[PDB]
Amino acid sequence: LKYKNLFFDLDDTIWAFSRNARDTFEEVYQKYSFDRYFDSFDHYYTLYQRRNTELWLEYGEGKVTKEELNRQRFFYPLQAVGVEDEALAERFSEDFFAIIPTKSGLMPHAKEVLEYLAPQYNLYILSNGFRELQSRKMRSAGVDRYFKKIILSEDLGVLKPRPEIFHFALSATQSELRESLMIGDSWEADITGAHGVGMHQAFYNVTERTVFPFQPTYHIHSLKELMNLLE
Ligand SMILES: [Cl-]
Ligand SMILES: [Cl-]
Ligand SMILES: [Mg+2]
Repeated sequence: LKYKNLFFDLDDTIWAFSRNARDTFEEVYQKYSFDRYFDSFDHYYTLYQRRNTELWLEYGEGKVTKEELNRQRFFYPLQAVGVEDEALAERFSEDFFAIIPTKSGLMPHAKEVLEYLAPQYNLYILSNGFRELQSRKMRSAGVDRYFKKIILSEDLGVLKPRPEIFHFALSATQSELRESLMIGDSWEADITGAHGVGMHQAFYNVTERTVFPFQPTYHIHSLKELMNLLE
């Protein structure tokens, strides 16, 4: 086999982050009777997402700390509707973090695909997500067992797509570059990052992307395609 090491992103590649996070935010929204402050959950969540997206970029650029990232992203939607209650935002975030890692939703066919690949490849996670969440998410969903090691941006202090985290992931796992494949849903973090260091990439397209500044090594629309690609 050409590849010996498969590096998977976690969120929206293996774990159903968008689905699981929407469910969790809605549960916490309802718990705190947020219809008092917003027209609907979607009024809340669209505001939350707009700022959260901006914030994760600032974080990757070293413009906010993880702590400031978290403080701002749960407070932003409340202050956007005139609620200046920072303590309420903090209680909300505590409940979000208590619940999110308990969710078990995976991307389609993930368990089957991982069970198929595990005997034949070293399987790794390469993720920017929080150490106190990532392995818990994986256990809850029953997929932690497939992965030999989890490599986090927090291990190094550098987020995808910066090159350092990819070179670190290779060394940390005794992996040769030419024997490694990055599999992920983020064009900007996973595919651009891996391409940047000369590592092959399989772009898992769940955003209906049609425009490519460069072509990924492989372009798949289902994790099932991995079983065919890497048979
Ligand atoms: Cl990530
Ligand atoms: Cl597990
Ligand atoms: Mg992802």
